[PDB]
Amino acid sequence: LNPADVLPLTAAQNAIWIGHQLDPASAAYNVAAHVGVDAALDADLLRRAFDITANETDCLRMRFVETGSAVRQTFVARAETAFVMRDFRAEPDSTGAAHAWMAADVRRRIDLSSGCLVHAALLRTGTRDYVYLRSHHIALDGFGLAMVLRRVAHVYGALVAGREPAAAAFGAFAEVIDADRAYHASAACEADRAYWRAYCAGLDDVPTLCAGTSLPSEIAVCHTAPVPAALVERLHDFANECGTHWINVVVAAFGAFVGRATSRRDITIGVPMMNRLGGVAASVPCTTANVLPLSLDVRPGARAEALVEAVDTGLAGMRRHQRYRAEDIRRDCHLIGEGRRLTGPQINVDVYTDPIAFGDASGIARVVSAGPADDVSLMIQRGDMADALTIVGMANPALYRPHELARWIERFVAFTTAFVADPSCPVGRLDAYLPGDGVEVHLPEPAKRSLGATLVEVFERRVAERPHASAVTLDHTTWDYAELDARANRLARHFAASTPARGNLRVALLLPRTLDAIVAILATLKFGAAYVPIDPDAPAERIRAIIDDCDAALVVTTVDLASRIDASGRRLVVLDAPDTRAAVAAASAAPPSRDGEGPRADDLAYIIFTSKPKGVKITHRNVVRLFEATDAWFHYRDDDVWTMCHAYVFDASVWEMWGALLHGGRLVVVPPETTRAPDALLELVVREGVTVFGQIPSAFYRFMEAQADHPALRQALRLRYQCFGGEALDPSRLKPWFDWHRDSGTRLLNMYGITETTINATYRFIDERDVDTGRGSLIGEVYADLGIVVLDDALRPVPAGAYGEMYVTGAGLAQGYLNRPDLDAVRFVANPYGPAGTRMYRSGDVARLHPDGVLEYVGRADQQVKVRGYRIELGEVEARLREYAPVSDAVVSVRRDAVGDVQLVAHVVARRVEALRAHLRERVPAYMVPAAFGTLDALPMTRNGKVDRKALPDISVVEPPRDALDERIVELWREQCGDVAIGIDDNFFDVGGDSIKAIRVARALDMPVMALFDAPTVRACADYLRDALDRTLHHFKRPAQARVHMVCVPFAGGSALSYRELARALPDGFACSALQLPGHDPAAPDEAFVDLDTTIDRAVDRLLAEAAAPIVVYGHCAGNALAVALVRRLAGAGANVIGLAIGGMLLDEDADAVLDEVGARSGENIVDFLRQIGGFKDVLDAGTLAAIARMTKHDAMQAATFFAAETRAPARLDVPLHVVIGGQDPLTPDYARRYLDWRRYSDAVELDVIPDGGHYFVTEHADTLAGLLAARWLRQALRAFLNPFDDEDEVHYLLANDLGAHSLWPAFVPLPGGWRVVAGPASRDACLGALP
Ligand SMILES: *P(=O)(O)OCC(C)(C)[C@@H](O)C(=O)NCCC(=O)NCCS
Ligand SMILES: N[C@H](C(=O)O)[C@H](O)Cc1ccc([N+](=O)[O-])cc1
Ligand SMILES: [Cl-]
Repeated sequence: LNPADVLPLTAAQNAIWIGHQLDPASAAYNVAAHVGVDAALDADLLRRAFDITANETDCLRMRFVETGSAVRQTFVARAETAFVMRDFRAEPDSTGAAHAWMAADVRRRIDLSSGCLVHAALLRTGTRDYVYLRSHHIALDGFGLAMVLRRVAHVYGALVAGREPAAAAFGAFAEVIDADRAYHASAACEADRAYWRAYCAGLDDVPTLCAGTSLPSEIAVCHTAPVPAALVERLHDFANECGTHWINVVVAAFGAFVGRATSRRDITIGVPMMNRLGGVAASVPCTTANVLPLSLDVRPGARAEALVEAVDTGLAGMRRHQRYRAEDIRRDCHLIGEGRRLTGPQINVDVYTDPIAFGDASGIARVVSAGPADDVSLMIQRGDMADALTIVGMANPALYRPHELARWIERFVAFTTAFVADPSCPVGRLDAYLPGDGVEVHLPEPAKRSLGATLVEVFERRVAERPHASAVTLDHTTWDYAELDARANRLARHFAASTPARGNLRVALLLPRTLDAIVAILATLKFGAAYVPIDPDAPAERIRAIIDDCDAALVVTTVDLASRIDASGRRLVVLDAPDTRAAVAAASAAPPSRDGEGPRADDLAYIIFTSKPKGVKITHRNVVRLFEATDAWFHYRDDDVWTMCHAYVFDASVWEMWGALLHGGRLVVVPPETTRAPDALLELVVREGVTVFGQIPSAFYRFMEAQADHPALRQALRLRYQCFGGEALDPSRLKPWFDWHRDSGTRLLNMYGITETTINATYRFIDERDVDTGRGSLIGEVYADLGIVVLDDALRPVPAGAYGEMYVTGAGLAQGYLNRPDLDAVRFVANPYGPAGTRMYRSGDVARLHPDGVLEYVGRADQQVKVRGYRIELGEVEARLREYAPVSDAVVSVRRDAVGDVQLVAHVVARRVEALRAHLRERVPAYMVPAAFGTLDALPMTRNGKVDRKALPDISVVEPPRDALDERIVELWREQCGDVAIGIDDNFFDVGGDSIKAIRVARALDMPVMALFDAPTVRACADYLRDALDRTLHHFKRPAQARVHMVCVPFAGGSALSYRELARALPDGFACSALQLPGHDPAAPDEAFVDLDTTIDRAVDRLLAEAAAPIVVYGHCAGNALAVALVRRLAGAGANVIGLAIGGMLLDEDADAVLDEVGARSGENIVDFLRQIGGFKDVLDAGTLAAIARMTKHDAMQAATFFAAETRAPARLDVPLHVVIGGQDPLTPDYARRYLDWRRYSDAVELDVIPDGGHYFVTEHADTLAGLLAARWLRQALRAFLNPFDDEDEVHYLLANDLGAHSLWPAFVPLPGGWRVVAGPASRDACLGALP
């Protein structure tokens, strides 16, 4: 008893239907294709064919209607055909007009209840006639269109010759529906289901070539690249070597290309599967297509032939299970929701290879739009000639500009060409990016300055010169250099009495911070030895272990601290012991150098330990090198006075020590008691007249808090420099500092370093400009004799603006780790960029390389965490919390929730909890918002002065509603989801929310449904309603980091939407709005035009409140009238208008005459002329063209009277004017001299030109325009860093240079110049097992 006349939708239909309702203004789900042929086709018989065939089908006889409260489809008495002929043979570019038409036609939405699914055409050009068909994706997919087109072709061919056409092979779509119902009740569905549930079990944050959230709801922007024959020939060769189709090689390359561009191992490619073979759908035009994940593991170590084989099998498994809807995979895996997705970029394995023959001439079937564009999609396509291939890029026009798309295709073709060169080559040797995309790196150059060889040579140099200059100060006591030198020389003779050992030795120091410790360092260095600091408060196990690890010849301590040392047999020197005190005083004060004994430059100086603990071996050369290479920018003065605020176990102390004593300055030992009390520190620094001052950023924040409460002192300062240490800066917190010392002359010096590169590797001067721009933590540029490269997980350089790990090549590299060669081998590694046997150092710190050459420090990758769905650096979040005014500093930790995965927790310190959340949700995404906070006096200081995250107090369901609005919504979600306790902040799709249930809600709330997908929390739902609620002014983007707000006035006949293509070609430095004149929406034409002064008046009111920045008004064609009238009426309103931009207009000599000319023409005449210069080319129906003609004359009459009224001596409005004319515009002739006629409105006018642009350049050339407008008036996501040197599963070489260093190296990377293989391919543990 099943009927024939009203049928349910298939599972494929039901999904297109939903997508069609999500943006009711969108044509995105239409489909279209054409067939070019060289022949003259009969127009009347061709529509007979379309109309015959359309009735031979079923899906094209359908109209759709809602019921069941689902959606049903009903047949129609007759198949409507919409057929048009258009002859472009009279335009100069006929072929480009035809493609222009087709691109416009496919952008007209279809009313599924209309019942009109067939819009066809015959488009005649000089070479080819194009047979064109569009429809809606619900009734046809790509392969269906081609079926219908082959049938039209057959019917046509018969009709010309008066033959009877052969019977249709088309089956009935009603038994496709039974089959679909059958399958979803079968076992195969529950098999296929669990195949994908497993296959996709891991998928999280699928990669894309651009970071994007919102679901694609718009037609693609295309680019078409021919493939060179040489490459086509090589794919078939490369394919036969691997035993597969050539099309699989291309999938493999494209998959490898995504991985190599994102530097990510987990790649998921969407593949449309035809899903027709094997069943009844083969013969029936319909939509069965399914876009499914292809997961590849793109290892930098993987050979090309291997990935091609992964594709071969992955697709094989896809084709087995392909009947299971990908939309249901996505619902099952909870990948529908906030920015979540199943498939990434797409490519097709189904190419239309069969020429379709209309009469005596064949053509190729080419597809204009198959669906909404998600990230990037490639479509393989053939040519009219045999063995010819072409790529068609298709992208989401919201995320990708047309030149950005062309670039990826250009990059890709070159990558493919390299990919098929050697099947045995690993992809990790291949670069996705082209040379133009890279940034020049600083190559190490020698430093032309010289001080000396060792530290003692250069220090002794300074005692000769100025022996009575002051050296060190502790509390009230001060010593000149000569006394300091003598005291050290005396203690260094005592060392030589107290051990027989000689050579480069190691002397452990357990000491308080006092002058004994300064003397003991110098003594150690004078004696030919290296100092090994230990903190007197260290745990006794660590003292024990350091001493044994360095095999101390001597241990130098005090009477009180000697009790912290075992009786192990080590020799001690106790400085404050009265007998030892005297034994040294009686010693000769002559230098050991006077006897010919001292360190060499390559001998060690100190060994500092990091966190088991690892010791770092530094040389005299390393340290003096630092200062030799920094004199250029830093300019060391002998009258500087430095500050030692940092423990001697931390290499800051080496910097702030030898900064004075190499150069002639006086060092101030700051007791640790006063360093942790920021007020007295400020007392002490001014009192003692300090110049150079080091601090760790978290400490400096506590320091300004003291500068606040004591203005007496802060204006008494005299600092040549203010320096920043081994954390990252958050310049946002520096606002109050420039409010004080902007004119003091004190610079701000930021220095990135790490203990393995000799204290510091980079410098930036922080000025008043870059505090509030917020470009991130900026570490500046590399020291002269160092170098830094930023590399991907394959050890290749990353392009401009991309994450990577920093590798420090240079001469500040430590000799290595103490007794850990295995660390020397995986940390200090062979250097491909540089001289033969040199080596590079893994920082493990993440960085971006910006195109100008500055480095942005992003964070240490060890500590990068992952919350639900997202990887986040804790340092970007700790910054977001310092923006909130009372927040001074903060720290974020992590903990494991209940019986759950992960959550964030923050500890903030005040200056002078729920208000923080509010400010935060307006700032950051919901995923960054810590779970719960805590109030703390200060932050746990670490032994070396950093934030101790291991001591933080541990501070251990979902949040309820707020106002009556919220609960009003919550019960509505239960209506759909049921009685499941939901939280205000919960996600709708995780709590049982269905894809359809979300339309029912956003209906009930009268809100766009895309809003809810992109943000499925009832908080965002409420906040959308109350915080938002006849719109005179249309906003495109109002970003937060916006300097300039561009308000745009449309041309004649245009709406505000004509600036959209500009608004998203404009950098995010700009905010862009357009004012919508009434009656100018061709969709709602039935309101009434208004005059100038009214529009201008109602546009200041909304615009004084809604302006996001200083305004720059843009005008085009007749909009320039309303533009100048705007800047003028703003200027008087007490508004921030800084300028005006004038497109496509020159002032007219006789304004009285244009006004008499315009009033004498019909709008229908004005528009027909604008259409011949290339306007309104996308308007294909007479009804809306009529509407536009009416607007056109209004806008023209209004502009003409305006410029007629105010004459040749206007009211001078006095701003700068940016005049932009297109060089092909017939309405701006003789522009070279005539632009100057705009001087009438102000003194400063400058011209820009777009030579190949015409009058409508604001649309066609928009990219070029934003380039101009930004010149004058003015990202991917965070990935996982998998370092190949740490990759257990790969194979490794162990290398050697001639001078005895060893390095681990991955097999897949080519060998560096000066390095030799000591151990054949093996595992990581094996290779490290082979070092002697
Ligand atoms: P809901 O879970 O159904 O999500 C809405 C959706 C728009 C994401 C979903 O309906 C969908 O993916 N529709 C697209 C259908 C489609 O594009 N078919 C073409 C396959 S070749
Ligand atoms: N190597 C250390 C680390 O590994 O974190 C720091 O980066 C070094 C440092 C340099 C300069 C200053 N300072 O204050 O001038 C403090 C700290
Ligand atoms: Cl290791």
